[PDB]
Amino acid sequence: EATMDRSLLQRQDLPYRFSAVDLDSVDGQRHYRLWLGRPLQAPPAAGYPVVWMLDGNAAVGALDESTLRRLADGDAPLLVAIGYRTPLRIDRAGRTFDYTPASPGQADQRDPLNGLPSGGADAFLDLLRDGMRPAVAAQAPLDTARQTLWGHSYGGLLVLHALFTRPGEFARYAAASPSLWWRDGAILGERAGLEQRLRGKRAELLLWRGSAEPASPREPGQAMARLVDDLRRVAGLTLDFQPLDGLGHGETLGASLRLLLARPAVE
Ligand SMILES: C#CCNC(=O)[C@H](CNC(=O)[C@H](CNC(=O)CNC(=O)c1cccc(O)c1O)NC(=O)c1cccc(O)c1O)NC(=O)c1cccc(O)c1O
Ligand SMILES: [Fe+3]
Repeated sequence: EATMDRSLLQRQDLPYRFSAVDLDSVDGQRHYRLWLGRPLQAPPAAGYPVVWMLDGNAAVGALDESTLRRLADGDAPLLVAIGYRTPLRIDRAGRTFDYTPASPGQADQRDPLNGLPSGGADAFLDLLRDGMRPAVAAQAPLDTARQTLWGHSYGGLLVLHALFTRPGEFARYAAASPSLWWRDGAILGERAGLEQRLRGKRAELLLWRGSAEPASPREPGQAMARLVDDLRRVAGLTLDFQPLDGLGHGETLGASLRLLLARPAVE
């Protein structure tokens, strides 16, 4: 419903400069703009570490000047906000499709919330690998062993799908207020076999949830607590759950992103 925040983009007085890289989905239906924030600092020998953010029209709006100045500590990351070509802060249709996994059973697969087409998670993650990273790498040197993937809500659902089904693409996975309720907890089933799929890899998972969030949009915290308890047991996986006192669902997006970017950079 609301406009995105372009102010940051056209600014010049910070230690980051932002440029756009455009791509379409393979099926031609969805239209992306990746906003690349490049440190003024020269790349490390092995390339910049990279932080990929879903809901990027929104994520750019949540990159504050204070955070951006501190990120320039001599090992600054490349920031890649994966947005949609639209004025809006949020792209309902695109994001609903791109960030939800397929539910094998269903023919026309439709979001149980807003009824839009869903189930494009794997196509999206494939496009990240096969089209986005190629384009981003051409603009700046990347350290592909030091990559972070962040998302909020359905974006967090996506992030969990990536870790659970295709672990090791990213070093750090960061899921804020992941929509665990989706399809009566369907994402929770995808976690079966994770330890086996993680063999020979090490990965970090950061989770957030706000104290004021309901269990779904229509027993708060139970699902998350059980997921955390389970994942704590997984060899190779470092888990950090951070509850956010005083926040509801919408507000955890910005909070998680600011807190993520304040963390130590990935090894
Ligand atoms: C328009 C649009 C698409 N974007 C959003 O809805 C985002 C991010 N939300 C999500 O990605 C999903 C998916 N949301 C949508 O696709 C659009 N929302 C709705 O259709 C909706 C329907 C019934 C009740 C709701 O609260 C809804 O948001 N929401 C949830 O998982 C959710 C979880 C706990 C509590 C909630 O209120 C949640 O919304 N939500 C917000 O920014 C938000 C802001 C203030 C208050 C809110 O409740 C918000 O959801
Ligand atoms: Fe909501």
